[PDB]
Amino acid sequence: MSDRFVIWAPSMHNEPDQLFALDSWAHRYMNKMDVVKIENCTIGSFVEHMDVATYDRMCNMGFRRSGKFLYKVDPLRNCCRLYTIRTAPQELNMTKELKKCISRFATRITSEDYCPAAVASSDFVGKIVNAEMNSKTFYTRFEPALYSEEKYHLFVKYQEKVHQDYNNSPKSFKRFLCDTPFGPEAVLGTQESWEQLNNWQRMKPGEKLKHMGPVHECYYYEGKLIAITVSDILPSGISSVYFIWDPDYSKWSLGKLSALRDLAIIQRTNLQYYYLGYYYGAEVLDVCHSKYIPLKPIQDMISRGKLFVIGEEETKVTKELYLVDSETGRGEGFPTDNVVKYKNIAEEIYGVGGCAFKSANESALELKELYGIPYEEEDLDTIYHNGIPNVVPGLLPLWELLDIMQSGKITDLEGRLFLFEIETEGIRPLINFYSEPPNVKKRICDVIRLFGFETCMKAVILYSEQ
Repeated sequence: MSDRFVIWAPSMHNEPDQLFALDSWAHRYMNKMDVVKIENCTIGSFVEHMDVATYDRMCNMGFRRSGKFLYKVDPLRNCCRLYTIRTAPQELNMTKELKKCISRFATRITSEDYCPAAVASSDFVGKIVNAEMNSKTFYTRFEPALYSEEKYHLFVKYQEKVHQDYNNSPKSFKRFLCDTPFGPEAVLGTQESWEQLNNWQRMKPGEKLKHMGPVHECYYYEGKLIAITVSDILPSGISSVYFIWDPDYSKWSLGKLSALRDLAIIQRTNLQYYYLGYYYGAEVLDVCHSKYIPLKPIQDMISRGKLFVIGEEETKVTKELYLVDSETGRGEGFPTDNVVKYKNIAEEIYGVGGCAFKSANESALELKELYGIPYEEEDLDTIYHNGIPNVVPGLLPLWELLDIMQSGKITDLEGRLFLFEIETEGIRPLINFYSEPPNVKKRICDVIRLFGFETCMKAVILYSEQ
């Protein structure tokens, strides 16, 4: 039925300071601009089926999904960096640009008969809700992420007049915002769970929200469709896929209004977090730890789209940091009061002199020579010049992968992992990792390095040789 993670073998995809992750690299390559160029490149996997608990985990590993494509950015080599951000309704610093946004929303959707019922000065949920229930002109409908003409036509308009994007077809809209790697129950649900989500303003703290999975939230004003939020509703909260709005309603700040509404929906449905990616008392994911760190101390760096690795700097590390497989993607945080202050140690691992590289290459040599897995030395010289790189922040470091081979842990996949060579009959159990051919071991390594050993134990890997 669902707990199986059914995925195509992962790979580097084409395109699904300011451009350098570390000042190390920028300093030695700008005055020398013309000789290099920098990829735009995702790493990821086409997912045929996954449940939403697993995607919740992948989310908190810093993955996002575009349609059925589960992916992340190489935070070291790519021209731009993606940050996974989570916020809760209560950590939202209610600035006034937000308070103004909410306030004009309220007056536009309400009448003149009534006005804010002694609501608190920054209770954005209370104003948002009670304005909406005392409104005759504005509402929203949560519905299944399914194609329709009205939705596509608004999408096209938003794409053209807000992104100068004339590359639209229904097929392309379908693939991006209606195709999902989830099963039919998570997509279509039941009338009763749709009816409860659409009554989220009437939900109280006892209640547990029943619909989990992808949704389209349609905004209607005076019977006209003016925005669509595409969102994944997960056990821990809401992950934001995309937001479409009509250019005509630009002076509504529908971008900001949607985010607050999403958070008010988080609160009233007794869910926990709102996940932005796509970039306050927010928290940003350190992917080298797979934990969150409070945002404001290191806005110093997302400001400049820069790669950061939180550390204490008691020594200068000599290896990429150790990821605990039970702990990855669980959204743990760092400790609150540390005797040390946290420094960003990314240059000592991943910069020009960085330790990660020869440690990777020494392991690739043992990976190939001792276990017959085709890894080879990369980046000995710089990182700017096939497949997933040996060193990628947030992927399992090779020295650690190598310990799975050498300890025998790798054989734990024997009897749990399945392989689907798509030109053969069909699925076959993994019976002897070491007796598999090299390009199969490599794929298994890649899934391990990317989605983690636990998830790989419930994986079915689709591949075609040659």
